[PDB]
Amino acid sequence: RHMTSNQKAILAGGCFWGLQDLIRNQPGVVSTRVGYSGGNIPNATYRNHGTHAEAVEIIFDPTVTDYRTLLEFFFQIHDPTTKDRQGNDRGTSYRSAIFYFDEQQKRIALDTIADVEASGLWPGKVVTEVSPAGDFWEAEPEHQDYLQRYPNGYTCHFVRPGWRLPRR
Repeated sequence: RHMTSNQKAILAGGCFWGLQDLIRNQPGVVSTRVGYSGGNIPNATYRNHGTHAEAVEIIFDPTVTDYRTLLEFFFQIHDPTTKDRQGNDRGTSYRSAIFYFDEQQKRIALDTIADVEASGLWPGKVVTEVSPAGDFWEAEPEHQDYLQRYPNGYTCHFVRPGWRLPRR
């Protein structure tokens, strides 16, 4: 409806509790929710989500932050070099993915991955999936805002200050 309408991203990078808890406090992030996306079956749940990834849908204000900045933070908080695993969480549920809503997001995602790789600062090849966004199945209430409600809960996400691009 206008040039600076809020924009949306869906990112997957492991256990969704940790990904949400870090992203939610980023500048320009208006709202977040966790869920299941990128897979096959409809009406996905924690117990039954097939090939879906645990993911975070992010609504953001493009005059306060931008898609590139959010992706740079994403690559700073999860290890994007492990296939179908994040830390000790193993399986396709935990894979690294960027689900793009438009061609610009696709291009920015690929450009960001190229810069990450060229930096040599990350531990290996980036294995992040870049795929068009589809259905996003909102997770159950108990998984929403989990580390806000239970701050000593499990997480293996954290900021790596050295996983940073000085320039693009």
